[PDB]
Amino acid sequence: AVPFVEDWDLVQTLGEGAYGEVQLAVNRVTEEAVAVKIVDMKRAVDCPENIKKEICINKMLNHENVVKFYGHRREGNIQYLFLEYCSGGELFDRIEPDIGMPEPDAQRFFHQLMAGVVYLHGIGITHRDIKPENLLLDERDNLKISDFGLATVFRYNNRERLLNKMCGTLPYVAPELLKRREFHAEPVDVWSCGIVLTAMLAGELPWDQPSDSCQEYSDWKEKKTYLNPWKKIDSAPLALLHKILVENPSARITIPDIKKDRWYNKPLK
Ligand SMILES: Cc1cc2n[nH]c(=O)n2c2cc(-c3ccc[nH]3)ccc12
Repeated sequence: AVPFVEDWDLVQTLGEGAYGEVQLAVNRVTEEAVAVKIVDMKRAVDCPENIKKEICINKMLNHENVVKFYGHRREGNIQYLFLEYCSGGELFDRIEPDIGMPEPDAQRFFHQLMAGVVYLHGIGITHRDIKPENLLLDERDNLKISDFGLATVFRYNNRERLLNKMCGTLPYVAPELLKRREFHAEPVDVWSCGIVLTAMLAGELPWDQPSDSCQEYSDWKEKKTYLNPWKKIDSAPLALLHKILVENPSARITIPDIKKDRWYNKPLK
């Protein structure tokens, strides 16, 4: 940090990651911008192992819809991760509250989200916290999946394992996390992508959590798409959401079948 901070301006805070605060750093000579995630390992006894794992997963990644990882180093009890600066900001800030964004924009972002998730799943990694705060944008509005603090390996070579950790952000979590002791990784990420699509199209999360005790979730199970947020969503993308937000993960649409969906393939304005 010492010589680094002589040559690089830590201009401002960008946000909070799973494991630490992220700063914009700009080199005074070249004006290169990088995002620096600063992780205080004293915040938990397991933080050193947890951040080591985030680093390890980052080293596996190379895809146009995933935030680039440049490197890392430790200074005392602080770990520094050096990440792509995504100058388009968070997808969250393209969503007008209670309105969403135009359907063509939501469709394009959703295609890019699928590309990134397909990539991750192909290498056996699940993100586990997909939400608009963790979907950044570059200078050409290309989506970049961000923050692998909660990510884990669900397939070792061609051998899947079940997961059991209740992690993620509650309004985005799939119902099987509240019902099953162990579950498949991929349908959990598919579900959160559906909640992201809902938010992009209507500017509103549909429920606190996907429990039968949550009235808004019961309303969706009972096909009450005449209520918000659903009544704001056109029938074509709503038909896709009906296939994604399926309670039984075994019956839930898979990404290869999302690719065949009418709305997914629909030419928009
Ligand atoms: C939390 C976070 C992590 C991150 N890693 N790389 C990045 O650019 N960011 C971020 C960038 C922004 C941003 C706001 C405006 C332009 N950009 C915000 C948060 C992050």
